[PDB]
Amino acid sequence: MKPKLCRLAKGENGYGFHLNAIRGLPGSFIKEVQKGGPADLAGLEDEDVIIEVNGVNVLDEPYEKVVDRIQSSGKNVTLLVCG
Repeated sequence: MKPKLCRLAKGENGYGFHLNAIRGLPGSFIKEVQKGGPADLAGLEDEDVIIEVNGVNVLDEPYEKVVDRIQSSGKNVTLLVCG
C-alpha cells in the first residue's frame, strides 16, 4: 500500500535478500531480508513488490529478467517497491 524508493550498496554477501515469484503470477517480491543487510537497512521488507529496477518498470517482465537486472547493476542497485 506504500511505495518506497531505495538504493542498495552490495555487501560482502550481496544485497541481503532474495526474489521470489509465484508461478505465472506476474511481479517479483522480496523474500528473505537478511537482518542488518543492505536491503534490511534500506527499509525493504518481505513481500515488497518490485516495480522499478534502476528506473525501469519491470512489472511486465518475467521473474528471470528481474533477477538479471538486479544482478547486472554492480556495486549498487536502485529499487522502487511497494509494501
